[PDB]
Amino acid sequence: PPLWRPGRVLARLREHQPGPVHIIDPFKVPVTEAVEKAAELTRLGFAAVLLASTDYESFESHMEPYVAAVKAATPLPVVLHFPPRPGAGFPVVRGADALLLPALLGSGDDYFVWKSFLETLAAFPGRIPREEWPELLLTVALTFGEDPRTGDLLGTVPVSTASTEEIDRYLHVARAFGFHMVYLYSRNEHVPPEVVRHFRKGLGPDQVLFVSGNVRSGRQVTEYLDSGADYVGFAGALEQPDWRSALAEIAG
Amino acid sequence: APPLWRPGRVLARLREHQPGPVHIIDPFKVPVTEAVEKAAELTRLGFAAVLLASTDYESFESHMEPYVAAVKAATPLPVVLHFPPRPGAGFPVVRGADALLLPALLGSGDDYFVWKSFLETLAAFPGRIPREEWPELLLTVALTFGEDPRTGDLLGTVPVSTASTEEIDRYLHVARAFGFHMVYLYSRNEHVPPEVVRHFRKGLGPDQVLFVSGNVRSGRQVTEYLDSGADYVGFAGALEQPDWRSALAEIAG
Ligand SMILES: CC(C)=CCC/C(C)=C/CC/C(C)=C\CO[C@H](COP(=O)(O)O)C(=O)O
Ligand SMILES: CC(C)=CCC/C(C)=C/CC/C(C)=C\CO[C@H](COP(=O)(O)O)C(=O)O
Ligand SMILES: [Mg+2]
Ligand SMILES: [Mg+2]
Repeated sequence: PPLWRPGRVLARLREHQPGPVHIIDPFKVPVTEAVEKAAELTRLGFAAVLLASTDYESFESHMEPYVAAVKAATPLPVVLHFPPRPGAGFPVVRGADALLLPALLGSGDDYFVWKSFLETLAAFPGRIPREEWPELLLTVALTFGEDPRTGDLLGTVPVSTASTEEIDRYLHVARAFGFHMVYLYSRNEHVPPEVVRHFRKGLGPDQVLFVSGNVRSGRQVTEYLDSGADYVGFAGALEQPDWRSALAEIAG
Repeated sequence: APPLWRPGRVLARLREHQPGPVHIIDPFKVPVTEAVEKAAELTRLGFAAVLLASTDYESFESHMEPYVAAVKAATPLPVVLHFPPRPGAGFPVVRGADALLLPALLGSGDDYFVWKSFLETLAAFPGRIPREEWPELLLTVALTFGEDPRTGDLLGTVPVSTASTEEIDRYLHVARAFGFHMVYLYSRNEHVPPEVVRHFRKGLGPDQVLFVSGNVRSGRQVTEYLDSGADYVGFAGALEQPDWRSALAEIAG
């Protein structure tokens, strides 16, 4: 089992062509809706299906069968992305293909910078057989713009874009530490395309670059891909009744 | 649950104890009877801990379990293990040790030695040892100074450049932001510069413990490093000779 070493999911993400990736928030989207959506993501040619949320409760009982339902609807890898909690580490269920592990390098709390990784691995393998564990995508996770919700929960401070001083320290770490991916997110604003370009230029060729937050149009997805993003994530745009139209436009 | 990666009794002792020299016993070179004699003297000198460390090791578990037990029966000081990790295994460990010092080699060109060894070690935990009996882990930034192809070939390290403070300032930002417990400045063939020790002491938080070692063979050197801000000054080789009692008295007196 690869665990923290590169595996099948990371290989797929590295080799697939860049594009949009829909993120289903499993604690807001009913499982029947997730299944309907998952069937469409496959036809569009997305690289993976992310299940992600800032908030979660009764994770294992909700997510094991949620992941199973989604996996019965799409052959794409199902990747989980959730924040860790002291005393538990990151949440995990059998059946997920991978867990995206965010090292929040901009956080003022060392547990969220990386000690959560130590707690998670200490607890491994736990209740899930070693051979059945998801792979781990080690990721540098950075936040942009005013965001007191993530700041209060995880201790993050928005990355300064007044100069490249802070981001260059994060690129040195991403490279020296051999992170698999970088995830640039903005809860309330937009990650600047020029920051995406700076990261693409500074990262190694096998490091995968995700950008998400308030992406709601195909124009935005194109602009981020043109700026160097490997994957452009979007959740909220499809959390409405007319999601099929929205999905077509964003993926068009 | 064992503290493991969280601060525990050993880190508290290192943070609160008076700064001073710390003798490092290489257990794969020093006979256990001699280690036991040495441990008794270290206790009399009031050192903060006894470190057992080596770059080289084989048959770790069968050798170290009884070695650690012998040393523990001879001193009440915490016994801390410090050895490099090996891919496929992570860091070596035996029951009975009070703590393992875990070096994150931030200057290595190999990400396994920069930090993934930590992930492998914790993934393997608890393994063959009962959770409640596991040693505490001291998360440490480990940096190397001076020409050192042995560590370079083994662990991927590149000597820290001191022609500017750019490289060490980057390590200090990591040490602080990642909440490392300790920083270990080592020179296999030269001497860590006292001015680098001062830069690290001024740049670290008050609870971060600063160790310096490598080629310390005199009390004058220990004093200079302590004056520069080191919390502990390690020395192994100076006592690897017959007249070690005189050498110890000069380094500690
Ligand atoms: C802070 C961080 C990067 C990681 C820590 C773990 C953490 C909080 C994981 C949850 C996923 C996340 C970063 C944001 C939630 O929604 C956005 C889609 O935004 P939109 O609805 O605007 O499309 C997404 O899933 O990307
Ligand atoms: C490179 C590094 C810092 C950590 C990786 C793990 C690693 C190689 C651990 C072994 C311990 C070590 C750093 C050096 C060996 O001897 C000196 C004392 O030298 P002296 O005989 O000159 O007194 C010591 O133990 O400190
Ligand atoms: Mg949510
Ligand atoms: Mg474990």
